[PDB]
Order: sequence, then structure tokens, then C-alpha cells
Amino acid sequence: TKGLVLGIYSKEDEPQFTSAGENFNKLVSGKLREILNISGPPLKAGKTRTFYGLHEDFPSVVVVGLGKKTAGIDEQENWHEGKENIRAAVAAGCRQIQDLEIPSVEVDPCGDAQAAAEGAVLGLYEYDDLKQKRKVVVSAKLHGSEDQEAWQRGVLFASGQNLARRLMETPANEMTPTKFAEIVEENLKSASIKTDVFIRPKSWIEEQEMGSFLSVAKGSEEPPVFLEIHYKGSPNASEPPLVFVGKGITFDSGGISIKAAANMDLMRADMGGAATICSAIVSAAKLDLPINIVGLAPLCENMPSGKANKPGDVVRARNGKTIQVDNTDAEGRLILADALCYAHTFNPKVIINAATLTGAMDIALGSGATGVFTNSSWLWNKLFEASIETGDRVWRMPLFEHYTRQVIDCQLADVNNIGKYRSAGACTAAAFLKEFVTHPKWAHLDIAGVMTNKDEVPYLRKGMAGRPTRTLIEFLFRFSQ
Amino acid sequence: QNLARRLMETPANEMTPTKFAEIVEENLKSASIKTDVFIRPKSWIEEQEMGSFLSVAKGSEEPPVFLEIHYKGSPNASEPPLVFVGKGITFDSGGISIKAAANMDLMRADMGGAATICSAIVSAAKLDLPINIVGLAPLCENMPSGKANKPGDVVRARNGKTIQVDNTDAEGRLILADALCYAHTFNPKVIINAATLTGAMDIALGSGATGVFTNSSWLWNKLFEASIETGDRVWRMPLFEHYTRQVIDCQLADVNNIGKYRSAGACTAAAFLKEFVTHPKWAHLDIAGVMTNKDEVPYLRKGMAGRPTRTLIEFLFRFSQ
Amino acid sequence: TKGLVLGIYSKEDEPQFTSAGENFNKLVSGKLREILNISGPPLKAGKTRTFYGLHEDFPSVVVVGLGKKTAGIDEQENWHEGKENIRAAVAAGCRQIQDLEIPSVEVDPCGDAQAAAEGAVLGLYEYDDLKQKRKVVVSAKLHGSEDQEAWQRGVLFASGQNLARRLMETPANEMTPTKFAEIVEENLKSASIKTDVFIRPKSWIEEQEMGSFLSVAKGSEEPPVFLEIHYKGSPNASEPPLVFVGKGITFDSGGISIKAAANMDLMRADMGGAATICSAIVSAAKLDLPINIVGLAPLCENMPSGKANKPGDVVRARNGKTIQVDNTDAEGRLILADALCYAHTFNPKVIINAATLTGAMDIALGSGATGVFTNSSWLWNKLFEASIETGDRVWRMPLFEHYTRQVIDCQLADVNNIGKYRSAGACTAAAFLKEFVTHPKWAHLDIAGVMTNKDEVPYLRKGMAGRPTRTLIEFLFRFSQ
Ligand SMILES: [Zn+2]
Ligand SMILES: [Zn+2]
Ligand SMILES: [Zn+2]
Ligand SMILES: [Zn+2]
Ligand SMILES: [Zn+2]
Ligand SMILES: [Zn+2]
Repeated sequence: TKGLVLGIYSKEDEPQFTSAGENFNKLVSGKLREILNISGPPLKAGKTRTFYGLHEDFPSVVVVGLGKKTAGIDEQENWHEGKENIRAAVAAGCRQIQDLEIPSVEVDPCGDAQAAAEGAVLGLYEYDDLKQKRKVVVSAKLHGSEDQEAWQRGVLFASGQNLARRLMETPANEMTPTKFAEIVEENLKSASIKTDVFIRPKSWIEEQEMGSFLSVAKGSEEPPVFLEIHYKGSPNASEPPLVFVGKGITFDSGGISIKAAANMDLMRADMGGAATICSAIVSAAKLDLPINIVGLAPLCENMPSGKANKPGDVVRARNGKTIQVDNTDAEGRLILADALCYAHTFNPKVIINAATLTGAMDIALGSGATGVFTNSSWLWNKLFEASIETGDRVWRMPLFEHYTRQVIDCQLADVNNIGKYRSAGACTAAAFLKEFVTHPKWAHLDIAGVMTNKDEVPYLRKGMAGRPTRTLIEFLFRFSQ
Repeated sequence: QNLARRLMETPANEMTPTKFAEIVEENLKSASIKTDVFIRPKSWIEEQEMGSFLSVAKGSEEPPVFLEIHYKGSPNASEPPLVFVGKGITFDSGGISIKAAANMDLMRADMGGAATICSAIVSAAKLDLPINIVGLAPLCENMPSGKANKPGDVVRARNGKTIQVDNTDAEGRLILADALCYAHTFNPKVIINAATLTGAMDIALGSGATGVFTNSSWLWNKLFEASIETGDRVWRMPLFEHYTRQVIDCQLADVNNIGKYRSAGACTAAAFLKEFVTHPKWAHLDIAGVMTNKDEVPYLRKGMAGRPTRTLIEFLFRFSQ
Repeated sequence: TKGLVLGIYSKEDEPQFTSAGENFNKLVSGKLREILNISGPPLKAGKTRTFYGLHEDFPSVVVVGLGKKTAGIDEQENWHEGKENIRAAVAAGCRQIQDLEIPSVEVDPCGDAQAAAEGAVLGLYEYDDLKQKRKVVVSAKLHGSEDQEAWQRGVLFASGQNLARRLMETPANEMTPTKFAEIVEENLKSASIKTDVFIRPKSWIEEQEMGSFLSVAKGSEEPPVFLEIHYKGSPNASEPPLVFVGKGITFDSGGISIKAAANMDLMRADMGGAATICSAIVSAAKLDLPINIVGLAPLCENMPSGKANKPGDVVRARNGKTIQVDNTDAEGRLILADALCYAHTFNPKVIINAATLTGAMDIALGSGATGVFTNSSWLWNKLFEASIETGDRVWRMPLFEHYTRQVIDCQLADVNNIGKYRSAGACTAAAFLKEFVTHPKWAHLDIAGVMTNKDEVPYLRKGMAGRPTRTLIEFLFRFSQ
């Protein structure tokens, strides 16, 4: 009927199976173990082998490599390695059932039903929607009935990611400042009726003295929308919130300080900051987490025109500070100078903000870890531990005065959107945003190196990554618990 | 520090692979008679099967010198050492994979790795610290010529691994593939290496902190605490497999001096060097963002910085105590 | 024991097998046909499926897609498509036996024992030699005993290519002007004792008034070698020859007119011209073809130094013409101004020359076809027909006066190594070489777009391509016959 992803570890006396496959072997009377011997060398990590006709109702059975049974937290990779073995491994497996065009598949729990589900679901995702030429659409259910809410936690966590991924990936002519707001509101509302959405327009933004956000919007003839998300998780609604903030440029052409044509099509995912955090709130509502969260996202585009933002311009942020706009591509910093100010209105506990802010971050760590600068070691630890579980690493970076200094000197104004020099790129951009924040537990996450995947993360196919949505969701689960 | 600074700063026509060795030996010897120096030449290097170091040297008509420093600090001389390693390109023009003229005069301080660590050993001898330290530094220049290192070349490091040399400016990685191998000969405790290795480090942290990747959290802490005292900060960076992978795939050879992509610049370069090290307490310090000062560090005037020599010295004082 | 690459076509009533697999089905008593049904959807062109334990002595059996049985010459692709199906298809198959680490494999003739062998052999090749980390070394023999000299013709033709490929691919510090000469001489001599080699040195070159070749060599401190190959194929030795000529820069850095670092490591294959043609003569000697062929190749490197060739320089070719050397990267043209002159000494019939000459050729056709300019429609046809058989296409390009004109005007000298403008890149370079040739049947083949493979040619793995060695060999077989 349908396919099966089964698993095996690496040697003891005979390389063992995850019990479900030990059990499926008994079932086809040793003929799985036996054909695996006949096939060739053993299956190391995330390597795959397909065995036809072993079972009457499982014509294709893919056995995938899970590595060492007792693989655990790694001091060097700063993750739980087991989970990582299982994700790459059942992603691998699920992508094999899928090339065989088997529309459904049952997955071996592999000792961690959540890693299995985060592998099967992140593993299989594409964004097929505008290609009339699509791969088969395969339904992936758990094999078994024992470990069900952890597999659904995998499906949940990986699905919150695939949403950031679709929200990122879609061409920015479809994915506008209005359409993103609309899908996020429909997604947050299906998640919890204990929610409110506000797709606030230019009049409200104008009214909110958001000059910096608004200066950025004006080049395009596409409407700005400041989005406001509310999740009423706590028992007493009056609990102070945890506010997520995120930059939402639907398309970044650089503006007058215009980008080069080389691969500029990826700028459609410069709204990755707004996508990431939104998908993460949708998931804590889906999880129905005992915390009140607020989601904030400036949405607009960065375009050249007869009325675009010019180099040398002093605009005013909500908080009275003026910014010299010396480079029109440094606009996420400006979009975020106002949504960050508005975050203090809400009286929060933690203000996590996220943004595909600078390529220098990409030069720095470049898809290994997502750089997070925070004036809070508590907050750092909190993020870093979630990174170990989820596997979507996060690395700390310096919010030293050293850097505020280069952005704080300014010919016309109070702050300047770029620093005096080329060096320390992600650090000057983060020390510019510190100027718009006075809350003690603040964290900037620069998502610009983890924007994309190719081969680096296994269980993620080539394209927009939606990183770090699960670390973020894992942080709010641990914080709620 | 001001010694690393003078050793950095001097125009690389004066500050050669032979003159650096000579000033370091005179400085280490005035510091302690409990020292030995070896300004080992091309014949010794050739003999030490240092193909990677040696491939780099061949473009220039200026002699290579592998420098070897010994400080006999311990009571029992047989104590295992702490080996410092450091890249010493007296001048980096990029070679055939040649640099742009814009401010290339600063490449005279691409021997900053060898300067930093040397100045730091001279100081622990001056301090007469109860530890045996060993200083190792490939010195040579990177030049274009009729016999320079070409793009696409497989050379062999001392340890049998071959390197595809796809970019002749990635040469500190190669100079350091052999001095790092030789460091394990000495049976060390800690192998601290230091190098003005990549500009991407400069794009990363850029003179705030000196990026240090280490397979040793103990070593990280040890460095980071010294940074707090001295003020010459040091920031940790990732020595993740993620990065070994992009350098470990290679058309002709075993390792490749640059990675498949532009991203994670300092991390691929550091995960290439991990391939030449098997010791548990290893630390790469990329000095390329702290190479220079202007206004950023106050008490340092404009020019070569000599960073992080004092964090390094402070670490050996705390380690000896 | 060992593996088996079997084949199947696309539908009739039930998609048929190449008879060997019809026969292997009878042998495991229908259980191959039967498991193929159980496996999933049918195998279209060059798609693959592995079936373990069907046979006692064939544990892994890969069935590969051969497409339509009656696939033939294509008016649009200008090839025999069948052969092409079979190459990509048993390459695919053989690369699957090889990941299973089965050291030997038997290949289904697939209706054309030569295409099967050109697929198995080009398909499996790597250049593993400097990696201590190598894939398994798999021996590929024919399955069967009926069609043996055509399979050996595949093995021959594909092996002459893998030689150009190894001769190209090796890092130019190993593959010198002396080492190439040495491997070619050992290869030509194992091929036929009816051969002579001359690894002529700088003194001979100096003596041969080869100022243009020699100007190029002088930047490097690596010795020039002009190589001279002789294959005495004819009955009467006095038959006029067919002279192949080819540029052999072991490494091209551009010289003083120096290349950019971006991917310059591939310049090690700027000796691809000398490799291609040499490998092609070695094969006609291996074939023992009734023709006398002469192989000519300037070998040297292009380097910057205290005595490198400078921009603006007038050097003298063997034939009295002077060249303004305005760009030191236009050196293949110069290396070839002298080997082409020397070709007329031999009193030839056809002078085929080949060179990784210009990137503009790569901008032009770019790995589809290898551009061949010829003052001989006869020669064009002759080449183009060989292209249809082998599949390694060749496209004609213009040797119009139009282009001689831009290279023929010159401030200091008679000819100039680059033309007045950017346009028509491969055409100016070829109309410069026409100036050094007076023979009626001349053909320049610019190999610079077919220098490399990735995914474009299936049965060739990523790396140096060795194109068009088989079209070239096929031309000399047809010319000898
Ligand atoms: Zn921008
Ligand atoms: Zn942006
Ligand atoms: Zn360099
Ligand atoms: Zn360097
Ligand atoms: Zn050239
Ligand atoms: Zn060339």
C-alpha cells in the first residue's frame, strides 16, 4: 500500500535496529535482516537502502542509518547529536519513499518521536505551489501508537518552521506587506481564539510618529503595514508579555543605495525576521503555552523611485533620535528603530527581535549558527540551551560600546545607519539597535547567514530555511514551563 | 606588546624571515639564559617534509626560516610544554592570487601571528614563569614570480595530507598546516596558535575582540578570564563540523585551502587547521581584526597594534601560578 | 559475488527488457519482472533501481532506464540519441554498483556494446590519486560473450578520453611541460611500436625560430618542451599525414595581464588542447588505423615575473610575422602561431588544431558543442558526422574576413593577439590563427566551453571533461576506413 522508514544503528555483534524494525523483521520472518546482509556494507549515519516487497502492505521499506544508539549532547557541536542523527536520517528515508511516488509513509519513532517527525516534515517540504510540475504529496504518519504527543510536537515544531519557510520563500509580488499580515492572522487565529490581530496601516504608523519605518516605506508604491500579534496565554491576562519584533522588508533592492543584480532574488526573504518570529508565536498558541506573547513586525518594501529615501538623510525615530541614512540598504536597522520603541509600551519581560539584518553576519558564522547579541547572559543561556535541543544553533556576538561609538558619531544627527568603517559589520548594526532599546533583557538575532539552506542542514531541502523558528518556540515552551 | 608592535610595524624589506628570528632570539636571550633558539633553514624544513610551508616560500627569492624558541621555566625540565605557533608571512601580496593595491602596505603585518606569540614567550621568560614554553613560527614571504605557487596545486603537508591550493592568498593556513604538526612532536599541554589569518574575522568582530576557536572550553575560559584583566578581549567562535565539511570535499586532494562558499570565512579557515591538529587542548586565535589601531583602543596610537600579546602573557602567568 | 547493470525500455504492453535481462529474468524465474512491478512506477531514461538478492551470484542488480528502443538520430540534438540513452543509463547503473562498494560489475550490452562501454568507463572515472580517501575500484566487464570488439571499442574510445581527462585534471605542479610529454610518450609507445616521440627542448625551439612560443614560455622558470608525436599507420610510410596541433599551457595565470583569483585553479586545464589531441592519436595507434598522424603540442606555462612577457610587445613567429602582444593572457594564440607553421613542414592532408583558447566560446555555446571554425566544409562535415555518432557535439563558427580585419590592424606589428573590440571573441582569436596557416583543410577547435563537466553530460562525473577526444578518434577511424 504505502511505504515505511525503518532504522538501524551501528555495531555491537550485529548492528541493531530501532525496536519497530526488529519487530517488522520478526513479522516478515527474518527476511529484512537477511536481505540487509545480502545488500552490501552497513548503513552509517543518514545513509539509506530500499528493500522492495518485504511486506504485503509495505512494498517499499527504506532502512536509514541512525548512527550510535547512545549519541548524545556534543561539547563541540553544541547540540544533541542523536536528534540530529534521526532528523537527517528519517528526512533521507522520507525523500526516498517520495521519489518512489508513494503518497503515504509510516515512520519509525527512532527513539525520539519528535526528531523523527521534525525529520519527516522538514525533510519533505518544498513550496510546489507555483510549479505545475510538482513531486508526489506524501502523508507522513507515525508508525505505531505508543509515542503520540511527542511526534505531534515534532509535526508542530517543524510545521511552524515550514510556515516561516513558505512565508519567506514566496515571490515578494505575491507575499506583500498586506498578504503576509493576512496569512499570519489566519494562522494565528486557527491556532488560538485567545488572540487578537492588528494589521495597522500607514495612518496609524504616521500617528505613531514612526518616521524611521515610514522613510523606508516611501520609495515603493506598496503599502506599509505595522503588524501587531497578541497571544493571551497566561491565566491572569495582566501578566507582562514577551515581545517578539522582526524586520519585514517583502523585497529588498537596496533602494537608491541599490543592490547588484547577482542573486538579488533572495531579497524576497528579507522579511525572514518577521516570518521567523510570527511562525514561532503561531506555534506557542498551537502549543497553548501559559504566557502572553506580543508579535511586532514592520512590513514594507525597499525600492528606488522619484520619492525614495536618499543618501544623507535625517529622519526621526519614534523616540526623538535622528538617524543619518547614509546607505538606504541599511533599512532593517531603521524599520527596527521604531518597532523596538513600541515594544517598550507593552511593558515586556524579554524583547526578542529577529532580522535578516547584515551580510557580514553571513561572512562571520554563515549558516552554522544564528548570531544573537544580548545584554542578558540569562537570555543568552536561555537561547543557547534551546539550541542544543532543537539543533538550530545560535552563537553569541558582542554588544560592546566599542561599536556603539562608531555609529554614535554623526555629522548631521544622533545615530547613523552604518558605522565609520567596514569591520565588525554585524556588531555596529546591532549596536545601533541598542540605541533604540532600554529594556534589560533584550536580544537581537541576526538571521542573515541562516536565511538559506543547500546541503548544510540535511533534513532541509535547498531554499529558504526558516531558521531559527524551532529554537525560538523551544525557548517559549521552557519559559512557560 | 610594543615589541610585537615593532616586530609587526617595521617595513617587510627590513623585517625579513631572518631579521625577525634574529631580534626574537636577542630578545628571548636577554630575557633568560634558560633558553635555546633555532633559526632552522630551508634544508631543515625540506628535511622535515614541510611541503605546505615550503610551497608558500618558493614564490619569493627571500629565504624561509622555521623559528624554534625554548623557555625552560619548570624545575624539572621534563615537564611537557605549552607550545605557541604563529604565522609569519613578512609580507603578503597574495601571490598569483594577488591582492589589490588598496592599502596592501599593511601586509607587512601578516607576520603578526609570529610576532604576537614570540613577544608573549619573551615576556614569560622576562617574568621567569615556572613553565616550559616552545615557540614555533614559519617565516617566509608570499610573492608572485616565475616559480610562485599556482592556483589548483596539490602540495603535501608533513602529516601526509594533501591540500588543493585554490587560492594562493589562503597561505597562512598552509604555513600553519606544518608548524601545527610539528607542535605535536613536543608532547604539549596546550597548543596555542595565532595568526592574522582572514579578513572575514575582521568583518565579523573587527578589532573588538580577537576571535579564538578552541576544542577546549577549559582553554576558552582560561583565555577569556585573562581578557577580563588585560582588557584585550577575546571572543569565542565555532569549530563546528559544518565547516570542516566544506573544506574536506576536494576535487584533487584531501583538504582545500578555501571552502566551497564565501560565508563563515574565519570558520572554514579554522576548520581547515583542525585537520592538522589531534591534540585535545588546541586554540586558534585569528588576530586579523586586531591587527591595527586608530582610535578604538585609547592608549594605543594609530598603527600596528600587537594584540593580544598581554592576554596571552596573562594566561601563562595564571597557568604557571 | 559481483553486481549487474541490466536494462529496460519504455512501454508496449509491458515495458520490455534488453534481451540479457529478459534472460536473467527467466533465470531467477520471473522474480526480477515481478519485483519491478512491486517496486513502484516504471523507469524512464537513465533512472535507476536496485534489486538485492535476485541472484545467487548477483546480489545487487541495478535495472536502468534506456528509453525508447527505437530512439535514433535526432534532427535537433544532432546526435544518435540511443547511444546517449545507453551511456547515461549504464553510467548511472555503474555508479550505483560502485556506491554499494561492489568491486566488479557485469554490464548489459544494451543493444550497442560500445555505448554501454563508453557509459560504464566514462561514467565510473575520477582521478582519485591524490586523495587517500577514494571510492571503490570497480572492474567493469561485459555481460555476455557475443558482442566483444564493439565493447572493447567503447572501452578504447572512453579510455582515450579518461587519459585527456587525467592529463587535464592533474594539478599543474605535477603535470608539467616535461611530465605531460613523458606520459604521452609512454602511452603512445604502449599503443604502437610504429611510433616515434620527440620531447624537443628550448634549444630546438630557439633553433626553430619559434619566437612567439618562446616569448610565452619565458615568464615561468619551468622549461618549455615542444612535443612531436609520430604514428606510422599507413602501408606506404610516404603517405602525407594528418597533423594534430594543440595548446599546452600547463598552468595559465594570465601572466602580467593577470587573471582574477576566482576559480583560477581550473587553468591547469589550459593544456586541454594538447591533452585532447594526444589522447586522440594514442587511441588511433591503439586502434591501429591505416593512416600516418603527427601530433604537435607547444607545452609551457604562463606566469608573471621579472622576465615575463609585457604588454605591447612585438615578438616574431617562425613565419616572419610579428605579433603585438597587447594582452599576455591571449598566449594560446601565440603558442599556436608557431606549432601551426611547423605543421606545414610535414606536408599534411588535414591540420586539426585544438585549444582551450577563449572564454568567449564559453559565453557562446558553453559546453553544448565545441566550436570548430574551418576553411573546409568537407572537414566540417567530417567532424560534424563523427559528432552525431559519439554524442560529443561540435558546432561550426565563422572564419570570416570581417574578423581578420580587426586583428590585422596593428600599431607596431603585423598581427595583434587581441582584436580592436570585445565582440566576436572566439572569432578574432580564430581569425588571428588563420594568419599562421596556408593549408586548405584547416580546422580550429576551441575547447574552452567543453573544458569542464558538472551535470550537463550525464555519464561524465564533475571535473575535467576531456572533450572532444572521441569525436576526434571517430573522425580518424572514418578517415582511415
Ligand atoms: Zn538592505
Ligand atoms: Zn534589508
Ligand atoms: Zn594571504
Ligand atoms: Zn596571509
Ligand atoms: Zn590566457
Ligand atoms: Zn590560455
